[PDB]
Amino acid sequence: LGKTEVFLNRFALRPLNPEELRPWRLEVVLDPPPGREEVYPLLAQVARRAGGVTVRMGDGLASWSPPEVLVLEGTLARMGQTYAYRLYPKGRRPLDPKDPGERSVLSALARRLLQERLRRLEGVWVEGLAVYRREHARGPGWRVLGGAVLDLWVSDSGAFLLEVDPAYRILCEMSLEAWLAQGHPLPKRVRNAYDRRTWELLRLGEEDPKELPLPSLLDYHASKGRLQGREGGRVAWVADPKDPRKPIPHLTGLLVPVLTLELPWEERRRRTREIASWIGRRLGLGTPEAVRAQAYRLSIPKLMGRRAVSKPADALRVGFYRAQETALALLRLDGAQGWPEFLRRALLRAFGASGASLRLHTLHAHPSQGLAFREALRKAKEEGVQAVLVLTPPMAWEDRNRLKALLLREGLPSQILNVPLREEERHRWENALLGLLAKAGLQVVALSGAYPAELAVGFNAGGRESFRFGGAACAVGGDGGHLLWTLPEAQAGERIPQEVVWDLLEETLWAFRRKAGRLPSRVLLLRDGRVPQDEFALALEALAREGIAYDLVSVRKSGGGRVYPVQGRLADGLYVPLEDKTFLLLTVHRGTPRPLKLVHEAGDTPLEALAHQIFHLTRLYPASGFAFPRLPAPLHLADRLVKEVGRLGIRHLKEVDREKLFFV
DNA sequence: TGAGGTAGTAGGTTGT
RNA sequence: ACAACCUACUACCUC
Ligand SMILES: [Mg+2]
Ligand SMILES: [Mg+2]
Repeated sequence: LGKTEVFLNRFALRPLNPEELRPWRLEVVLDPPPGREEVYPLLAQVARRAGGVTVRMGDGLASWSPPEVLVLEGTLARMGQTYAYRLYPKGRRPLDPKDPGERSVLSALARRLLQERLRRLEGVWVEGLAVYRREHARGPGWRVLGGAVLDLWVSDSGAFLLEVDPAYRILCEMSLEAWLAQGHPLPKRVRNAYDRRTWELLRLGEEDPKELPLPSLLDYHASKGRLQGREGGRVAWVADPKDPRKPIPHLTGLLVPVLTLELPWEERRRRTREIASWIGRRLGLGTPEAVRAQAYRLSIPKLMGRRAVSKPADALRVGFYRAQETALALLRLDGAQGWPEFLRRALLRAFGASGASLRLHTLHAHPSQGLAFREALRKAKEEGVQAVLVLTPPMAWEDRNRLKALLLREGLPSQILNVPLREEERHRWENALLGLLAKAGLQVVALSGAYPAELAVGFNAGGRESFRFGGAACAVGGDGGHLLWTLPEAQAGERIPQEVVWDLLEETLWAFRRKAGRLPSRVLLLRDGRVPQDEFALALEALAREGIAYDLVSVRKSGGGRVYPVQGRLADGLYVPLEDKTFLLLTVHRGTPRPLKLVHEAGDTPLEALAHQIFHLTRLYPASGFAFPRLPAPLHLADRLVKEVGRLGIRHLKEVDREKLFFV
């Protein structure tokens, strides 16, 4: 559809000068010849110690300052060791904004120059490359500030670029004893005053600090120098952030509270244009010209119930895109008896429209019966039950998870619906109903349209603490197809192992080969952030050998900055090319919208096309009912799948149908 | 546990 | 330590 012009929260500034396009170069020289694994955290530390504006350039420094006015000789204490540096001038070296390699450096210096010129300005705050200008609260002990977070790089032409985005700080000005005595509840986070390590403040200790055995609190922390200039308070039984179970005593005097809980797009645009003007001139960088880019309102998707719909909730009266014969059991954990009538009517209305038939069972049993309860589950499944609705008061995480896993071990997904529930809460129970139905394995909605790819799979990592899970969900059938998940696999990090990516992918290829009678002509591959170097290498090879076409795309929930209209309102579905191989996509519009940032990593489909499918896949998600997810359904699904599997383990899923969206 | 979202604390992996 | 992404909490708003 239409073109448009939009404002990016970037601003063009002055060209770099003849001296800036040619930094001085320096050769570092450390005493304890550097460790092989420490040279980066440390070389970056020397660039800072050098003074002036100077960054790391390979294994030396690039400086925008003549060596004569740098601290070329110093010492350095990192992780306990004391290294002694010495900087040697190695003349100067021109850099080419054209060459993105040398441009990497010019933007490194740019960030320094930015933060170093923010440092010398009175009446503000500089927590990193961010500035806090107009204070926001007088407060009573605690001060919350206004301001903005900034960034500053170079460009192809060789000009500075200044990204700007409004922000806030929540700072404390007292002690864990002083602030808590000032009349406020106990904090969740609490950082040491003599260090930067943090703890999960659990409780207070009804024990004497002096006579308390330390596997003595009074004697141990005082014999470190902490007792000076301060007065340790009472025992504060804290617990590690890594090991959440084991407590460790500590003094409420040596602790500071890490306070936390305690803008509109019209306004945000404003505040951004202001902060940019000021900074532009107090910086000697010129008048801030608001960069503009061409946008494109993408063609709205055709959501299909049985008849077309605007929201998945509508399928509840129009009928489902593909309903089958389905049995749903009810489990109540409160005292009550049967299905609330309005819930019965509602399901029946929706199932009538769709055609096929509905059986409504009841589970007369309670988890408290132990194995008996499972046996009741086994019979429900036996009578064709597919999912269960659980009416109950709010469960606690631990009991919630136990229940969910319990039912899944008998292949019953389940939807929880909290029980103080009045019929006029239509939004709640309709969403619960949608959840119930997707968990049962129905396709509640689909898309009408032709797309480049007939198979779209999303890959996420991680729902766990120590290790994580790599998983994939997919929409199969280009048609605007039907949805399914695959068994996740545990992994050490964020990187999904190459063999796993392929294997998960092949499960979706096979799902396709079972629905249509062929291989897909082309798959769209979504990844949930950075694509770790070469992660899809093996997978993409295989797709070739098999004759399947593909497109890979990093989809990033952050980094896309902001997008404002030159005039009018922001529409749903703005596609905004940028540096080739990357574009923003503004898929939804609380306050100010955060656009996805997408990087076409591999494959030869045009950006607009990828941007078309992705935006549309945004509306495929069946469990949201009255609002769409910012993310394509395949990645939203995978995100959920990876979280549920981390909440409650992989062991339970062996007998659950990949077509039943149990994690929604 | 109805589901979306922005936005403020914290901390983790990949990468040079 | 820095970038790039990711994640957890909580608060707030919405149909
Ligand atoms: Mg992720
Ligand atoms: Mg759900």
